[PDB]
Amino acid sequence: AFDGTWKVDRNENYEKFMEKMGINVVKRKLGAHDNLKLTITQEGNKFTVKESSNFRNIDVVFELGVDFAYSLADGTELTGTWTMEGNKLVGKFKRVDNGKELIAVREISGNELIQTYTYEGVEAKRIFKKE
Ligand SMILES: CCCCCCCCCCCCCCCC(=O)O
Repeated sequence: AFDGTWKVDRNENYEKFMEKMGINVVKRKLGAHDNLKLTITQEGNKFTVKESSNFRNIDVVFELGVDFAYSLADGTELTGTWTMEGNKLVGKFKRVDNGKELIAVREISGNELIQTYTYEGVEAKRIFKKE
């Protein structure tokens, strides 16, 4: 369902979310203008995500329900899993530093991939368009 190449289109509440994550002024400004492009490839229960942005070009591989580690562009480490719940991909992660939970949702909406993030009562969204 998620295969393809998606480029960020719009953001809602994103700088606010980053602030709450405690990310510094500069990195927040840069983060908000990262030109994030995701190429997603699903092969059974295995997904490979090519994360391409102004920060880095990283390949992320994970299997549904198997815990993995991921580091954010500013170096903060998370551990968690992605699971399929019906048509959405639900990501439940914990910050390695303070043990607080980060929930991420990926859902498609005809031509658009919406990624919604929640942390400590703050919700933000990133919207991507199919290439
Ligand atoms: C400079 C820091 C940027 C701020 C980043 C905001 C938080 C993004 C959280 C993404 C968590 C899930 C990503 C896991 C990898 C994947 O499945 O694509």
